[PDB]
Amino acid sequence: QNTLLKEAQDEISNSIAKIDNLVLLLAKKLKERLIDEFKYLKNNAQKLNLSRILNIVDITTKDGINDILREIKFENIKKIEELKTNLSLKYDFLKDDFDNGFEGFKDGISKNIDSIFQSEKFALLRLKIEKNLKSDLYELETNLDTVIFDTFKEFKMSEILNSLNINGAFFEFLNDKLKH
Repeated sequence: QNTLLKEAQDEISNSIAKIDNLVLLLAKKLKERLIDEFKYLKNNAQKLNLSRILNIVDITTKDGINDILREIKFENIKKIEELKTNLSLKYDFLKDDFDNGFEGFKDGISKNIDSIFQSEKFALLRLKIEKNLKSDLYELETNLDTVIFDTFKEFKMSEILNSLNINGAFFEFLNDKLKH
C-alpha cells in the first residue's frame, strides 16, 4: 500500500509537469470553389453548380472532424500506454475509458455545432457573392470572403482545442482521484 501511494504521488507529479489544419481545409474548399467557377466559365453557368458549391462546406467540416477524431484516438492511445507503464491500479485504469469516450463524443458534438455554424456563414457569404460579375473579380471576392471564413475556422479550432485540452486535464485529474 505504501508503494502504491508513492507511485500515485509520482504520477501526480508527472501530470503536474506534463488551428492550421482547419485553415488548410478552408483553403482547399476555396480552391475547389474556384475550380468549379472556372469549369462553369468554360461552359455556361448553372444554378446546380452554385447549389453544389455549398456541399464543399460540409465536406470541409467533415475533414476537420476527422482530424479531431484522430487527435482523440492518439490521446486515448497515450492514456493506455500510461496505464500500462507501471502496475499501480487496474480497476481505476479500466474505469476512465468510458469517461474519455464521453469527452471525445462531447468534443465531436462541439465540432459539429461550431463548424456547422461556420459552414452556414460561409454559405450565406457565397449566396451574397452570387447576388454576377467579371470572373477574375468574382474569384478575388471569393478569395477574400473565404479567407475571412478560414480565419474564423482557425479561431474556432484554437478555442475549441483549448477547451478540449481543459477537458482532458479534468479527466486526468478525475483518474488521479480514482487511483487515490
